[PDB]
Amino acid sequence: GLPRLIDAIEEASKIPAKRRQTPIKPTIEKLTTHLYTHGASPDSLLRLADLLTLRNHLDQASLAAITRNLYPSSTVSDEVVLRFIGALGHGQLKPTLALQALFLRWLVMVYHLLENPGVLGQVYGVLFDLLDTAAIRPQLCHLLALVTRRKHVRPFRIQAILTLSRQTGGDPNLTGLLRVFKNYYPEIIVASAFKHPDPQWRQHLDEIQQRRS
Repeated sequence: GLPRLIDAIEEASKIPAKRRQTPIKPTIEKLTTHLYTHGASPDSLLRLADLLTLRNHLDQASLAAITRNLYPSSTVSDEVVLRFIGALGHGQLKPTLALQALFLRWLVMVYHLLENPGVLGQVYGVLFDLLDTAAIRPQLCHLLALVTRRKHVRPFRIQAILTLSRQTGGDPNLTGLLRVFKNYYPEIIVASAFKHPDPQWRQHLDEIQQRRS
């Protein structure tokens, strides 16, 4: 069922709502209801990540609703992860900062379902260089705290985040990430604890994941 729903949304997303022959709203609600009930398979997650990150004519409310119901029924592939990472930052190809925040939050919430979580370590710089962008900083810090390994904690990165903390006047999410850096190099001098951003989402994701056994 799901592939036909995505088919319809993807074709409607190429057309301004003014010019569509039928409104897309009922198919959005069918998709989001199906996502909530069954989650999405790895192939469907790629298709969904495409309409979430490409520039198209879907409205922001529908895009947020899909993201909030983007429950993986199985695992999350490297291609999906890299689609969301490629959508981060400033650019004519890129989605709103508000959506980027939800993508980053989602990445934290499905971290244990990534097929190769180490792939985030290979794009560490993309994530780290965006810490200036205050609109996504809390979600960046949380994701970076999960991804940071010793090899990422290079002196230039230690200083940039010390400089950013000073210049912003202190920021508890930057302080949290600095404490992760501190775990590796305790000579760094340094209040956010990065708990799960949505325990309800976790419980419902777990219920969907329960069916795999």
